[PDB]
Amino acid sequence: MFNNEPLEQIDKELHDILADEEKRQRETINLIASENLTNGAVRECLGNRVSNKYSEGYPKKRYYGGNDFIDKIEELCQKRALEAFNVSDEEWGVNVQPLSGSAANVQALYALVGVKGKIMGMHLCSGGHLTHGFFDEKKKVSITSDMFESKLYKCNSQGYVDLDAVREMALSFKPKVIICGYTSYPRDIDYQQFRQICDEVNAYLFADISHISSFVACNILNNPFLHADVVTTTTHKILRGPRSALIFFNKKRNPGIEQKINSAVFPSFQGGPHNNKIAAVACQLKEVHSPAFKEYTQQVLLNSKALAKALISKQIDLVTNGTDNHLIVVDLRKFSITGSKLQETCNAINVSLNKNTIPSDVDCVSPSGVRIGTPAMTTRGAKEKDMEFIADVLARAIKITVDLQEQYGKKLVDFKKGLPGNAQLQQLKQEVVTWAGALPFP
Amino acid sequence: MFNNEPLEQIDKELHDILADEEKRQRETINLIASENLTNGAVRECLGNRVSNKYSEGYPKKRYYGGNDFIDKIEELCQKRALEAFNVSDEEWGVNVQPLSGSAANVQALYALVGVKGKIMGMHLCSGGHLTHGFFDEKKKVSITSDMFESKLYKCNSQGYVDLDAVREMALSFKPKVIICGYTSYPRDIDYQQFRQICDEVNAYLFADISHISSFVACNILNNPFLHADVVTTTTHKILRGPRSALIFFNKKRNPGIEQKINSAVFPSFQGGPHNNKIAAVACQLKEVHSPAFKEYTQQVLLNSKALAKALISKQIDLVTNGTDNHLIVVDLRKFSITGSKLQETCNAINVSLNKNTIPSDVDCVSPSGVRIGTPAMTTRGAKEKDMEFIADVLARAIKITVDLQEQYGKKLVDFKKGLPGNAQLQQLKQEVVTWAGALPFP
Ligand SMILES: Nc1nc(=O)c2c([nH]1)NC[C@@H](CNc1ccc(C(=O)N[C@@H](CCC(=O)O)C(=O)O)cc1)N2C=O
Ligand SMILES: Nc1nc(=O)c2c([nH]1)NC[C@@H](CNc1ccc(C(=O)N[C@@H](CCC(=O)O)C(=O)O)cc1)N2C=O
Ligand SMILES: Cc1ncc(COP(=O)(O)O)c(/C=N/[C@H](CO)C(=O)O)c1O
Ligand SMILES: Cc1ncc(COP(=O)(O)O)c(/C=N/[C@H](CO)C(=O)O)c1O
Repeated sequence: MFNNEPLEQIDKELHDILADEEKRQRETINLIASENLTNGAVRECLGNRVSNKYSEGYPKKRYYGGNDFIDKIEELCQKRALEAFNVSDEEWGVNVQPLSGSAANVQALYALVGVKGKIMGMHLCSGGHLTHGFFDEKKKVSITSDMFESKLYKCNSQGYVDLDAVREMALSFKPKVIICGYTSYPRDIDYQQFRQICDEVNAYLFADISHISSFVACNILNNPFLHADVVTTTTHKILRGPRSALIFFNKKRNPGIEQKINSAVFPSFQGGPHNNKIAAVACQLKEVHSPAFKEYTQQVLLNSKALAKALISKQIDLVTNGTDNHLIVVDLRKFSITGSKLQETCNAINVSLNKNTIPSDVDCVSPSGVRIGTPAMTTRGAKEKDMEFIADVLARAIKITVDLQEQYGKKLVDFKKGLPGNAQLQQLKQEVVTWAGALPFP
Repeated sequence: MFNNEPLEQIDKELHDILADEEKRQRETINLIASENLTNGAVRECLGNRVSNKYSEGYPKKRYYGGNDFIDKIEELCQKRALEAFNVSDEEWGVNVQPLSGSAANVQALYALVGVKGKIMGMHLCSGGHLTHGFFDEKKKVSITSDMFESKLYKCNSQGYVDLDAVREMALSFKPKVIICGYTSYPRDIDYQQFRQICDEVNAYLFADISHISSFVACNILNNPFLHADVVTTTTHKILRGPRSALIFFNKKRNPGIEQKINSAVFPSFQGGPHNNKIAAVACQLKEVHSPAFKEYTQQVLLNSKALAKALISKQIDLVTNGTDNHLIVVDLRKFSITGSKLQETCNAINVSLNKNTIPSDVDCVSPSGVRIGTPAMTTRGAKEKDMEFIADVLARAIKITVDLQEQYGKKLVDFKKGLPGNAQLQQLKQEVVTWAGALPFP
């Protein structure tokens, strides 16, 4: 007693918008540092009937029965997760149920500290995520600043983590968790030196490696698994999985943390897991361990270095003046434009990037930089030589943005008015569309 | 550089388990009250490339650009959501971003009362959900009892919500939200008298209709939109959608709640929305508005009724002595067996049901009932006449459970030893598999 017509027939209205979305993705130079492209195998898992199943609880400890094939999927995924990040299932455990990166962080923080518990994180403006305790003067913006008491450290004016201020604050504030690992941070992290500040005050070390997850798995960047109590990561960014999250916990360093994490996830926060997500993760985590994926990650860095170098060669400033990972933050001050404007200009051009704060910005509205990353374009097959073109396209957009601001003014409202019917943008979009539209596309 | 070979070659290990799970699903009589079976179109949406897109924020108000087609998809989804539940653009808003029912409830409750705020919900053992404020002696089990301050009202010894208890508590405890709408409750709800109680103490009325959502939409049961400030529903149970949830809010009654709810979801709690989920909901919400789906919902009630009557005809007792909805709770006392044991017995025969507490039960562990529900079997095409067979299978299972208890004792670990290689269970399983395996299967 069901309609089994294909999506096209059953709901043409929506099949259209989706088909449109697919073409936009196909014809864009996507520089969103947190985006990637899932392969057909992952998306078979996300669309699998395994999501009909309620599986509240953990494997071999389910509330309901008929969960034996589910138990095996969840177990394969915890296993593939632990080898992916090159840790022994005797020292580390992992929860594979958190529905997103933000849920994992909240859950793990609650587990470690509880309501009213004290936490430290990097400010959003300096590159921290919302779930790292973010708030401003007039609002507890993230639950992590409301159900917890949070304090936010900054980067120094060169755009680096000011470790000494981290300490000036950690001794003053005496938190139970210090978070590092970031949303928009162009450099590798000194986890060892985070591990020493933690000890000095008896706090847990929380590492959120969602942006750099692949670099950790492939031993290209510092391993936080050597110093951290808890490591979280989304599965959908540089990792190239579905939209989901992982919590890892060091049991050798804190036994009985396993129960704390497992129970904070369920039944404290979530109900039944999304089993199609877990299936999709298992699928990608296999791929993560394969040497063809270390190859991919290596290309992400090569492309990122090549892009940074090419951008500097055309006299564009980058925060910290380069990158160790997959992302660059462009400092636009010398051109007297905002990141807000360049985001709009690149939109008109089928280039996805987003505005970013820079250390000298005293506000998230109208910031003076943009964030770019290479994971998505690398997936599409772009090699180091193609970064020249992307750099070319960005500088060209920067100049047009300068031009249009001179013609229409510095007001965001006014500025945007210049964008439609601009001959140069239309010529540039077509270059973009023609190069993008023909790149390998999963 | 990506691997685009089918799931079958890329990861053959996982495809095997998944194909296994599919067969279990097809060869099972699924009486789990909260389960359903999605059609192929819903699952095309879940596996669509639209989940590559980061969309933090709301429609017309995104942080990133390139979000025009995602904006369209979300707006479509809100619209169908307001349509399906027969509410107006101007009286009701909806947020379609929550990832699951448990997230929607936590998010909505926080929006209404904030940290340390007061809530009243139905105790889990009486049929309320974890996120309705659940705790016990030893632990604040759900975040909804630790983030907030909660009190739990019970059903009477007859299995009905004790409105007198509800009013008496609401007056002594002075809460700001009273939740109704339940996880395991076989009767319709008197929202009118909940609305009345909420007024006497200046409290919000919160209705979680996840189990009955289709009855509310189709005008089969009492309409909570007439009285409630907030209605939540999961999209994946009787509604037959993907795993996700909806928060409805009555603006016309609480101006300024649209903002309080919308910002609770993002950026208080969630990050980027899962766009494949939103698309799938859209796809299913269209279907919900069709009168063919009203037909399906009606079959769900008819079957439920017929199953209740058939069970009674074989001298099986039901809590409240019947059902108004899609679900029955069996009271097993007259047979001196637990629901825990019957669950085990039914697992052996490819019948999914779950143990349930009855009013006389003094704890979640080793309860005296089982909950059965009809939406999944209805999806597969079973009619009123087939309920006789289901009822006969359960009666036969109840009897075998009595025998095995007599042969092996009352300890659950002992009991299970009876199950494998029992001539009767193997005969019964084969009857189940023969009849189930051949029913329509989306
Ligand atoms: N480094 C970084 N961290 C993040 O968490 C993050 C990024 N970047 N990039 C996009 C951004 C979007 N998130 C947000 C969310 C809220 C505010 C904020 O300042 N909150 C105000 C809104 C300002 C206003 O409109 O008045 C608020 O009161 O909610 C800023 C960015 N985001 C990923 O999520
Ligand atoms: N009415 C109802 N509400 C629900 O939320 C619900 C059902 N039924 N049926 C299945 C059940 C599974 N949920 C749970 C979760 C936790 C406990 C519980 O008592 N938690 C203790 C365990 C202590 C013990 O076992 O002695 C804990 O400390 O975690 C019970 C049922 N579930 C859907 O979620
Ligand atoms: C370190 C970290 N933790 C958690 C999340 C949030 O994970 P969810 O989106 O909830 O799965 C992110 C993502 N951040 C922004 C997207 O807002 C991005 O990079 O663009 C993150 O960078
Ligand atoms: C009234 C209500 N609200 C929320 C949820 C939680 O929905 P999530 O699992 O978080 O999408 C449920 C579901 N409950 C159990 C399974 O958890 C079930 O019935 O079997 C529910 O009945």
